[PDB]
Amino acid sequence: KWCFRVCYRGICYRRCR
Repeated sequence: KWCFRVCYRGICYRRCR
């Protein structure tokens, strides 16, 4: 896929890339 708005541990990645 491409867009993946998810967080990891203590970082939230809103970017689609």
